[PDB]
Order: sequence, then C-alpha cells, then structure tokens
Amino acid sequence: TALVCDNGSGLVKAGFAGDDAPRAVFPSIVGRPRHQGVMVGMGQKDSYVGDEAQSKRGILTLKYPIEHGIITNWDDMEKIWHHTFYNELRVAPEEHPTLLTEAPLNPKANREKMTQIMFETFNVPAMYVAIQAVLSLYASGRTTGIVLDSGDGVTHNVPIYEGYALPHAIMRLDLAGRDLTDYLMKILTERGYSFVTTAEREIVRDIKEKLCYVALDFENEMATAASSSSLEKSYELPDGQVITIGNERFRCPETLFQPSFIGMESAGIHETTYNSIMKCDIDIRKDLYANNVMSGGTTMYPGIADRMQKEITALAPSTMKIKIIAPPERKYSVWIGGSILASLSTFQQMWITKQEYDEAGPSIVHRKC
Amino acid sequence: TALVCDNGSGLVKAGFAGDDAPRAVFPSIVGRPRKDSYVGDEAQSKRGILTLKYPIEHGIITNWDDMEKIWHHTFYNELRVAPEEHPTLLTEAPLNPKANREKMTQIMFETFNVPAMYVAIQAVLSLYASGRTTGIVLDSGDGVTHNVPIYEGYALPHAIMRLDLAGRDLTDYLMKILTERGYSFVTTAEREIVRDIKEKLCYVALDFENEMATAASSSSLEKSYELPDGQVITIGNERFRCPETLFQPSFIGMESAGIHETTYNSIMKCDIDIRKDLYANNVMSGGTTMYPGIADRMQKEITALAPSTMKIKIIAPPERKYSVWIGGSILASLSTFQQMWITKQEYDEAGPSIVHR
Amino acid sequence: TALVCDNGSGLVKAGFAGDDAPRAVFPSIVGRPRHQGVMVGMGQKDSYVGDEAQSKRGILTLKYPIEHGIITNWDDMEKIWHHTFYNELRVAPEEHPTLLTEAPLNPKANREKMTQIMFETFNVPAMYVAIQAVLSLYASGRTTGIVLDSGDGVTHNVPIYEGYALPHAIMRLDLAGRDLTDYLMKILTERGYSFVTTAEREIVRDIKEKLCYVALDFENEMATAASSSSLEKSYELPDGQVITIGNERFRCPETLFQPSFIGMESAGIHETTYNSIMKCDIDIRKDLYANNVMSGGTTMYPGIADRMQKEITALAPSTMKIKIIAPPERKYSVWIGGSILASLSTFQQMWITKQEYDEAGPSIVHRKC
Amino acid sequence: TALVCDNGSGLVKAGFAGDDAPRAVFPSIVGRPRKDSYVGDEAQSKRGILTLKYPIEHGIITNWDDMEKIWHHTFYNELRVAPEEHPTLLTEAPLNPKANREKMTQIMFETFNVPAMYVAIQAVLSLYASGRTTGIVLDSGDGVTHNVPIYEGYALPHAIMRLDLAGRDLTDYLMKILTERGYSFVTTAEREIVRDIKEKLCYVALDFENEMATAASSSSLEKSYELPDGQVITIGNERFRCPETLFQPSFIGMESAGIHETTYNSIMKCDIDIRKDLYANNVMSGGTTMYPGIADRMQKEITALAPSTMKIKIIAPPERKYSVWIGGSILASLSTFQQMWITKQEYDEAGPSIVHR
Ligand SMILES: Nc1ncnc2c1ncn2[C@@H]1O[C@H](COP(=O)(O)OP(=O)(O)O)[C@@H](O)[C@H]1O
Ligand SMILES: Nc1ncnc2c1ncn2[C@@H]1O[C@H](COP(=O)(O)OP(=O)(O)O)[C@@H](O)[C@H]1O
Ligand SMILES: Nc1ncnc2c1ncn2[C@@H]1O[C@H](COP(=O)(O)OP(=O)(O)O)[C@@H](O)[C@H]1O
Ligand SMILES: Nc1ncnc2c1ncn2[C@@H]1O[C@H](COP(=O)(O)OP(=O)(O)O)[C@@H](O)[C@H]1O
Ligand SMILES: [Mg+2]
Ligand SMILES: [Mg+2]
Ligand SMILES: [Mg+2]
Ligand SMILES: [Mg+2]
Repeated sequence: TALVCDNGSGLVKAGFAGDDAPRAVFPSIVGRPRHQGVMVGMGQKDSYVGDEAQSKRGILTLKYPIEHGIITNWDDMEKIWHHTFYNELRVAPEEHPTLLTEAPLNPKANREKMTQIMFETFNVPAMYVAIQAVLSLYASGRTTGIVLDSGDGVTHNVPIYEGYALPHAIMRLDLAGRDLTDYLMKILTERGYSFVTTAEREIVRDIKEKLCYVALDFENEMATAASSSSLEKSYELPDGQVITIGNERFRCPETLFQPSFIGMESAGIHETTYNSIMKCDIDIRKDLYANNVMSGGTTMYPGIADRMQKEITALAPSTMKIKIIAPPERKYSVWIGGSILASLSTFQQMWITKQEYDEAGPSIVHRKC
Repeated sequence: TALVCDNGSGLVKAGFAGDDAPRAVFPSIVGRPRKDSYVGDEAQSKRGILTLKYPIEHGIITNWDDMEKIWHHTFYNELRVAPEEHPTLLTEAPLNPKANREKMTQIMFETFNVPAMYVAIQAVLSLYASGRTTGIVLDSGDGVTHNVPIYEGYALPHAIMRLDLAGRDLTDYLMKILTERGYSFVTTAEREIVRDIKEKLCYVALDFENEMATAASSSSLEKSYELPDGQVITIGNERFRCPETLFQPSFIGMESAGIHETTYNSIMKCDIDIRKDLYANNVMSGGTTMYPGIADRMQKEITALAPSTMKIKIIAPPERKYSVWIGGSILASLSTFQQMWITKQEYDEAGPSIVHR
Repeated sequence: TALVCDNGSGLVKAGFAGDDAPRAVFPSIVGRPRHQGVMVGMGQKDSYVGDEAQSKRGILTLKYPIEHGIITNWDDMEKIWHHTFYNELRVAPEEHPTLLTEAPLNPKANREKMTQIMFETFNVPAMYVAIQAVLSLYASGRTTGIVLDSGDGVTHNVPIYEGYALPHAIMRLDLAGRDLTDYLMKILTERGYSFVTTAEREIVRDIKEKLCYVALDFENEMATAASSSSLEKSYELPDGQVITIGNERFRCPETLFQPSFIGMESAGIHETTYNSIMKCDIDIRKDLYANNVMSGGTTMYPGIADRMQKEITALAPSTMKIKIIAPPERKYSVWIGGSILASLSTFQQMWITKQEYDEAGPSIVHRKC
Repeated sequence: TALVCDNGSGLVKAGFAGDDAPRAVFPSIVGRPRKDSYVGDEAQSKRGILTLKYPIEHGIITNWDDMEKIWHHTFYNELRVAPEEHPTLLTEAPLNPKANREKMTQIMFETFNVPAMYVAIQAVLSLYASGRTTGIVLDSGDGVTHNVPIYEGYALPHAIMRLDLAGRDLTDYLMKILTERGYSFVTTAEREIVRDIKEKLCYVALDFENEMATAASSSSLEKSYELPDGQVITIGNERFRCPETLFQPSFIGMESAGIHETTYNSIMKCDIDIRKDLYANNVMSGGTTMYPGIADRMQKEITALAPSTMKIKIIAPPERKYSVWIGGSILASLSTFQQMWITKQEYDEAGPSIVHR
C-alpha cells in the first residue's frame, strides 16, 4: 500500500491508504535534557521524539521543528520522520510511496526539501505532496465548497467549485491554536498562576482543550461572568494544585474572531471567509455560501459552528442561505482525504517516480504537484 | 574487588565491594601535638595534648593535609590493604565545588597511586541502595542535613537544600537539657555516654504537645539507663525533646526551618511535572534518621503541606545508617560500572579533568 | 490664479494654474491610531493625513478613501481636501475656483457629491470637472491621439481625433498599480517574506517602484532567471534586513499584459488598446496608430514602451507604423494639462459659477462639465 | 504639593513632587506574629517573631490587606503628613489587570480620602525621566524584570516581556557560590551582609570566558570585604558570576533567555517600521541595572543579534535607581499635568472606572 503522512505543526498523523483512522498520532516535538545526569550507566537518551518527550517533559526542553506550517529545523524533522516510519508504523520506507501534505502559500523551498529528503534519505519509490484544504474536501465527499482549515500554525481558506480551485481567492492567516495557547498563558498570570517553561506550555494547552469555548455573544457573556460565579471552572494541576478560571474560558478563543487581542491587524476568521467568497465569481458564490467545511483541531471549540454561522449571516445578504458543515471527525479530515485520494485508480498515474526525480531533481515537485 | 570508602562528617566507613556492611568504621578525627600524628579512636585518647579538629565537617574537605592522613589510616591501618593494588571508590557530597573534586582525583593518583578511581554523590548512592531511580533523598548525617531531589537519574542542583542541624548538635543539645536534671556531662569522657544514651532511649513523637503532657502527668514514659560506673539515671521528657530539634530548629536558637519544611521547599523548587513522583519516593539516609517514629512523624508533617490529592510515602529502610556505603558496594559490583573506572593511563594523558563525568 | 486639484487614487497633486509642476504631492491616506496612549499630554492626535501618516505608519491603520477611482468614504476625503487647502497649499479657497479631475465611466454620484462639497464645505466661487485622459493630451500639445492613463486604481483608454472624443471606443480597466502591489505581495511569500499589515504594504510598494520592470519577452526572461543568477537585486528593509528577488521583478508588471495572473478575464493593455482603435472609424485609425500618448504613474516601468510597441505592431498591419509617445514627465501629465487648460481665456466661460449651482443643484456637473 | 509613591516589589520610595530624591525608602514587607503588624524596617528587626510575607513580590499587588498597612506606614510614619490634604501619585507595573488599577482608586478615595490621585505605569515614568517619548525600557528591579517598548507615546502591550529573575534572586545565588569558599552565610542577618557585598563588589564582565580564565590564573580580580564582626573575606571570580545570571538564567535553573535576548525578542515582536527607533533608545532603570559594565555588555550582546546597518545605543542615566520616582516627581509638578488629576468629585458622580481616563 501507500503511506499517508500528515506532518502537521502540532501533531503527526501517519497510516496506510485505504484505512479510516491514523495508525500513529503523536506530538511533533523533540526534547533534550537540560540538567546533568548522576546515576551510572542508565542509558539516558540525548533526544526524545514524540510521546517519549511528553512523558519526560519535566526535565526536557520541548521544541517544535515546525512553526507556522514551515519546517524551520531540518535536522529535527528527519528524526521525527524516522520515528514515524520505523518506531510507529514499523515499515520499510523503500517499499511504500508516501503522500505528504503542505499548507497553501508556503515557501517554494519548504516543498522542494521534502522531495529531496524522501527520495535520497529514505529512498521511497514514489511520492506526492498535496494541499491540506483540498484533501479536507475529499473526506466530506463533495466537490464544491470553501474549506476553513485551522490547525496549529496556519488558518487558511480555499474555495473550490466543481473540482476547480481559484488561487486568487485563497487566504492564509497565521493565527492558529499555538497562538491561542500563548495568549491563554499570558491572561492566566493576571489571576496569579505563572506558566513559563515549555513543559508548562503543554499544561496550558490541556486547560485550553478541556475548558475553553466560544461564546455566541462576547459582550453579553462578559457581563454575565462578572455578575455571578456561574462560569468558573476548576482544573487540577499535575502536582495536585487546583486553579480556577472564570472568564478566561471564552476570552482565549475570541482571538480567532478579534485578532486585535494578540495585537494583530488582520480581520477575524468570519470576515476572512466572507472576503474569500466575495473574491470569487458572482455565479458561484451561492454554492460556496451553503458549503462551509471546517477541518483541523482548532475548529473544535464548543459553539464555534454556531458563532461562525451567525457572523457570516450578518455580512451575507438575507436572501442567501448559510450552512456550516462541521463533521465530528473534522480533526482527522486532512488524513482521511489523503487515504481516499491515495486509494484512487486515477491518482495512480500522478505519483512522482524515482526516475523523474533522477532527471529533473527536486524542482519537479512544483511542475507536478 | 574494589575499595569503597565513605567520607562522613563524623564516621568514616571502609570495606570491599560485595560485603553487606563496612568492615571498618571509625570516628575519624585528626590529632596533632600542641606520636607525630593521631587519627581515629587512638586520637580520642590523650586528646588533651592533641589538637582535635573536624576535617570533613559540614560535608566539605576544607583541609587537604588532614584528609590525606585519614585515607592513609583507613587503608594501611584499618584494612591492611595496599591502595595501589585495588581500585578505590570515594563518595563526594551534594553541591560540591568542581575544584574540590579536582584535588581528590590528584591526591590518590599521585600519593597513593590507586589503579582506578571513581567518585559518586552520597545522596545518589543512597538512592542506588534502595534500587530506585526517582526520589528525594533526605541525607541526615553528623554535620549536615541535605535534601537532594533526583528524577530519572537527572539531579536538580538548583533544588538541593542544606541544613546545619544533625546528630552532633542533637547530642550537644541533650547535654544542655540534661544539666537541669542534676547530671553533669561537661567532660568529653561523658560525651560518649550522652551519645550512647541518645542512640538507645530517644524517639520522635507524632504530637509533641501530647507527648509532653503524658511525660509530666505520669511516669509511664520514664526509662532508666545505667552508667558504666554503676549509677542508674532516669530520663523523662528528654527522650523525645532532643530529637524534636530536627523539626523545631528554634530549640537550639537556629532560625532555619525544620526537615519537614526543608523537604517541601525542595519539592516546590522542582519542575511541576516531576513533583508527583518525588512525593511518593522519600528516601532516608544516615544514622540521624534511626529515631523510632521518624518515618511516621514526617509523613504526617509533609501531608499537611502537600496537596490533598498527592500521595506521600516515606521510604525508611532499616539499614539507612549505612545506605551510602551499601549503594557504593552495589554500584562497584555492576558490570556496567566496570568500564567507567578512571584508569591511570587516562589520567596521565589528560590530567585531573577526566573525573568531570 | 485658479487652483487645480488632481484627486487620484494613491496620490494627491495640487497647485496653481500657470505653473509647470504641482506645488505639493502627498499620499492620499488617512491613518488612525490602533494602540493605546500611555504618556501624559503629548502631540497625540485622532487622525493623521498625508506625509504625517506615512511617517507614523508603524502605529496607524492606513486607509485609502478612494478605491478604483471611486470615493468610498466621504468623511476621510474631506480631511484630505481640508489638508490640501489649508495645510499644504495654505490658501483660502473662497478667493479662487478649483479644477477637479475624474476617471471616465464613473458613477454619477461621484461627480454630484464632489460638487456639493466644494460649493458648501469650502464655498469655492466656481468649479469644473475635467476628464484625466483629455488633460493628458493637453500636456503633449496634441489634438489627435489615444491616451493610456494608468493610475493606481483605474486604467483607461480615450481616443481623441482633432479635438473630438469618441465615447463608444472609451475603455476602462480596473487593473492598476494597487493590484500589482498586491500581486507582488503574494508572490513574495514563495521566498519566505511575509507582509501582512497595511503599513507593510507601503514597503512592498517601494520595492515595486525600484526593482520591478517589464521584460521584452516573458518566456525568454523566465528561462534566463533559471539558468543563472544574473537578474537578482537586493533591497534593504527599514529593519535593516536584506531581501533578494531575482524572478519576481518582471512577473509583477506582467499582470498588465496578462491579466489572468491575478485571475481576471479581461485582455491585456496592448490588446485593449488595439480594440479601442478598431472600434473607431477606419479613416482615422492611421492617425491613432502613431499617436499612442502614454501617461500615468503605472506606465513608468522601464521597458514598458518597448513592450507595448512590439505587442501592438504584431496585431497591426505591417504597413501601418506604430509610435509610442512616452514623455519623461508623464507622471504629472494630468496635472500639467489641467494647468494649461485653466490658463485659457476661452475656458473662463466653462466654469460653473456658484449662482448657477444654487439655481440648479449639484446635478449641474452633468449639463456642462 | 502632591505626594509621589513608588510601590515596588522589594522597596518603596515616597516623597514630594519637585524634589530630586525620595524622602523615605523602606522595604515593602509586612509581618504578622507567629502590635497587630509591623511594616518596613521595624518588621525586619523583629523577623524572628513575625512571618515576613511580601504583598508585592512580582509587580502585582495580590494582597490588599497589607497595602492598607504599607500606605498607612508611609503617609503617617515615614512622611509624617496627613494624606487628606495632598493628592498622591502611585505607580503600577506593566501588564497590570484593569481591576488592580481600579482597586487603588477605591482604597485611596475612601480609606485615605485623598484629594484626587493618579495612577501611572512604572515603565512610562522611566521614560519621562530621560525626556523621551520613544524607546524600550529594561526596568530590572527586585522581583521582576520587564522590557516595555513605547513609540511616540503609544505602548505595545503585545510585545511587553516579563522575567521573574531580579536582584532578589541574584543575592540568593551569591549566597550559594560563597559557600563554596567555606563562608557560612545562612541567617537573614547574614543576607544583608551578602546584599552589601553584591552592591559594592559585584560587576558584569565584558565576556564571561576570558574573565574566567583571567580570574583562575591571577589574583588581580580578588577583592576583600570586611565583615561587621571584623573578619576579612575575599571574593575572586564570584564578583562577576552573580550578575551573569541576568544574561545566563540557566545558572539558577531557569529556562528563559537572558536580558539581552529578551530585549531583542521584544523588539522583533513590534512593527517593522518602529524597530529602528527602538534600537537606538534602550533606557535602563531600576536598582539591578546599576552593575558596573552592564551597559557596555548589553550593547555588545544586542549588536550581534541585530542587523549590522542598525545602530544600538544604551541610555543609562547615572541616577537610574530612582528613575520611576523621578519621572513621577517631574510629571506631577508640571502645569500641563495639573488638569488630569482624578478629582474626587468624579469618583462620587460615577464609578471607579474613570481611572482609565
Ligand atoms: N477539543 C479541542 N479544543 C480546542 N482546541 C483543540 C482541541 N483539540 C485540539 N485542539 C488544538 O488543535 C491543535 C492541533 O490540531 P490538528 O489540526 O489536529 O493538528 P495540526 O494543527 O498539526 O494539523 C492543537 O494545538 C490543539 O491546541
Ligand atoms: N541509632 C541511632 N540513633 C540516633 N543517632 C544515631 C544512631 N546511630 C548513629 N547516630 C548518629 O548519627 C550520626 C551520623 O553518622 P552516620 O549516619 O553514620 O553518617 P556520617 O557519620 O557520615 O554523618 C553519628 O554522629 C551518630 O552519633
Ligand atoms: N517608477 C515607478 N515604477 C513603477 N510604478 C510606479 C513608479 N512611480 C509610481 N508608481 C506607481 O504608480 C501609481 C500611480 O501613481 P500616479 O499615477 O502618479 O498617481 P495616482 O496614484 O493618483 O494615479 C502609484 O501607486 C505608484 O505605486
Ligand atoms: N549598586 C547596586 N548594584 C547591584 N544591585 C543593586 C544596587 N543597588 C540596588 N541594587 C538592587 O536593587 C534592588 C531594588 O531595586 P529598586 O528598583 O530600587 O527597588 P524595587 O526593585 O524593589 O522596586 C535591591 O534588591 C538591590 O539588590
Ligand atoms: Mg492541519
Ligand atoms: Mg554520610
Ligand atoms: Mg491619475
Ligand atoms: Mg521599580
């Protein structure tokens, strides 16, 4: 079969084409010890990749090799791919073609270097690089719609009509889940809790998933929060301490709709989606309005579907119908579409073979993909 | 085999790798006239004409001329063992200067010419003896009381505590509270009796206020001890008040916090992700922690400090007095450690800097 | 003397009739603070207009009041007109009339609202609105020709023969310098440079004017860039960082000749020029061929005149001779023509007096101007 | 005249506007018995019978019962002035919650009944002292360290950094490295002696590596300090190791980067059109930035991280220990500021929300 690896900014999802769920889902971090070793002959590792780092994170400096959807550390990225191909999938990469994903509007050297590593280090026989937003449309089983893919470093919109993509209407916002974690780390010190280290960033990310939510009306909710203590929630720290947050629950996800909280000048995701639709042709805006697909993990906040529907409804004309498609499996929608695409007879002639790479070099990926 | 020696503040242990107990342990003291030099139990006698000083006091050497005398005594006179024929494993102290370890490597490689050398932290060896990997070691000896937290074999030097209350000050404090009973123990010949009476009839009470009331209302807690000259004395509340100084250092006028507060402070200075594993592994070391009920007392004290959800376990092995030497004997016998010995050739090629491992 | 004002989409040019150069030229932006003031007193204002907004653009949200030759915000436009009359020209509009310009095929409310403001807010004694393309012919001293005024929001062609304008052959293209700046903004992301805020858009605009140029043959130039790095130029940002672009230099201006780069169905400027000539009478097509008066800021790219000459020649019969008239001062040809027109004794009857407006309302801009 | 307050993490400075130095400077410590409470140096004198806890230890009040005692101790005892006649100007740390600044207005107008007041940011007042409106302020103090970028009077709260390493942590590290030489600095009385050693003998080396080699090979860097008991102690390389924790926070087990990289990171998080002006205006303030050579060291470190074409200028006025108070003293006396006092009449007609005016 063919591997379908979705190397995101926050998580790595590997598996085999033709399945329905990823086989390996682990954080994309590499940790190194920051203290000195004292015990004798313990076999203490100098680098931890994946779930090993998350279990020993109290004595490590966790670092993401991918930031904002761009691979900045290439020595660390080869370690993560080695962990995926050997310690997680337990396969020989020389026998399976690999399908990779990449966010739109990325540097041309980010995609070229992936081709060089896959073809010269792991010696795969074929490969292909796909766009994450296109793959999210395969999972939903539709050919017309606009995909809002919010992950850990990139929030991009891609409008597709009858299988045709419009590159001029593609947006890309660099506000995503990691920026929400950092913002929540800052608004927590107002209550007294100080989270600083990279290890404690993972703790705050845990608080964000369990408690944070999106309010339908931000102004009304803020008045309710201060009026009574009916919104406070208690979270227990790993060391037994109990912290309480009352209004930081809905202020952190509000950065998506009000990017001025983190000092950004760009508009919210609700306005960015409307802008992308208006850039398309007038005769295709009606179908794009009713087909709003959301993928990625950052689109999993409770109430984000109801909030997004209400905001776009005000901007759009009253005659038009607005529908937001939020499947419960939208976290793994990019991978599922990759498995569907890689399991198609027509796609079998679109792989980049080793022979083509041996004549045109790593620059063939732009012409083919 | 190898030679395992413990550089204790008051007692120096010696032996071979493989034994279940040190062969020769002596209260190492140096003596100089005020017959050229005296060291060990011999220097205890005729001490009036000798200069008795503590070399290792506060767990740091501070005197290299006296230190070489102790090592000379513990090999030629205590074991009848030639140092140049067998490797020697020494024990360092937590938070020790690199130059302090630097000189220790040079001294035996030149004066004694030992074939192989290795030095280990005393708190680490106490953790090795229990066979554990993660835990905070309360090493209470004769001069110092350390709190060394270790996680996955990675010590945290910024969270290592240090206290100056130990067994030596407990014995001296016992004298200051035994004079009001009519007994006079100024003379050093009677110091050993006070130390002996401390190791026999001293226990730590769970509730200090309740124990004080019991010892006064009724004579049930009173016990009798016979002095060597033939006189029998009875000690009342002194049985538990003297060990209470560890938890209440203000008894001897000190300002520092007790061992229960010192342990909690060291835990809170560690990373939040490793505090849970340190709560469940509280290892004991040294002979100052052989007071009955000390393990039960500190479990209650730390519990009131730690969060209610956290689980507290106090590990107090019955051989905690010799834990450091036992851990050294176990470590020197493992095949993994066999390749970590610092050979003489490595020292010659590089210098004293090899020991920085 | 009578004031002449050239209200452009990106630049404002003002001066007096009779002079040869505009008195004061400044960007047409109105920036407002987005951060929080913390210092006591200070010269902090509510809105900065013109150069004072370009100098403080780091902490302001720049907003162009005119887009695509249409005034969107009618309150920020009054600020710019007030800035021009009182702060830049330092004259009282009460004492002399003003000459205004407008793009062809514009909304009828654009002319009416401009007339109402001048006669009431500033109470000018008279006013007149002149077509920019007509004025550009005055500066060249010609009565027959076809103009290619390419500004910042609108590109248009107006054929004139012996002082007679042909309304049916008048063209208008909504592709201009601002769209080229946005296109260059997107294609700089392929090298890793991310410009997002409105302040950083001005930085990109400076790169376009200093580095971008027009290639004689697009296919030949593309191969040269890949063959060797003999077309790379470095640019120093205000931060001090050095950026390098070698292939984007001749691709951004190519959007004018190939509008499909930004996803548009319209033809290129060379094809639009040919279409305008064809719709005119056959007898006068010979004169228009050799009188291609090129003007506007966007037409200042090096080699654009040669490229237009080669393109039109291929479409035109070999017998006809194609001549491109590109004066070195074409950046202000619209203003210079207005200076010449307002200095004519025959033009004094064409002014719209205040008495006429009071008895006819703001609609008088159509019956005479 | 109007009073000026400089509420700090470890030292408060009060006085009157128009002067050149604070009239009264005392520590911000309130201690309860372990005669209701003791504030300032009086609590430090009776430390043995009081629990010394700081309301501010990290810039934020977080204790509103102790500051009704510290403010009371300042006006009624330190300055000997009834607060109900002069308006007071209090300062607050950057990134302060809107509720914290709202609570000061509530306390002042009711508990103290001051005739109008004002709350200003500490970083802003440090810029007023140097007569600037554009720059980035490194306000290193006793409990926290901030990097506050200001451009033409408009702050950038999204780029304000915060480091919890300050002078208090440097004194503790100096205490630890002094034990390696055998000096026993344990009690809080000896901490004040250690504080005086740091303030008179510790400096910042231009480069750490070459100074280490020079110190280890010569005694020219050694300096002798005379203890209050007449003892003479000597410090060698420890002089430039205590302040080096500012640039290498890993010395005390902290993960964050030094003050040189924190400032550069703060600059790079601002708009690209304002970074050139922030590079040339680096204003230092606070007590901890008084080390000899910190300004020269900071310029060298930021220069490497910045592009070559840029120009870096560190602006350290000689009296930067009281820059925050001096800025408040200058600001209150100006006739322009006389119109922006938060008059008590406003606080009566409306709520305490007018503190955001
Ligand atoms: N239930 C949830 N609520 C809020 N955020 C979530 C939730 N689940 C995941 N996330 C966020 O999604 C991010 C990664 O999700 P995902 O899109 O699956 O990976 P990637 O971003 O690598 O594509 C994480 O950083 C996490 O903060
Ligand atoms: N059973 C005991 N009860 C109380 N104290 C003891 C007991 N045994 C030894 N001690 C004291 O503990 C002190 C510390 O000795 P030890 O724990 O062997 O290590 P070190 O000599 O290195 O400090 C000795 O000075 C001794 O007086
Ligand atoms: N030398 C140049 N090269 C390329 N483009 C330029 C040059 N000079 C100006 N431009 C662009 O031309 C645009 C139009 O300017 P201009 O026609 O002078 O006034 P307006 O903006 O009113 O049309 C400007 O937005 C500017 O970006
Ligand atoms: N000359 C000096 N050298 C080094 N540190 C100093 C010096 N003077 C004062 N300090 C430190 O500054 C700290 C207090 O600084 P300051 O900013 O005035 O008050 P606070 O930080 O408490 O608001 C003290 O803890 C002291 O250690
Ligand atoms: Mg994704
Ligand atoms: Mg010991
Ligand atoms: Mg124009
Ligand atoms: Mg301060």
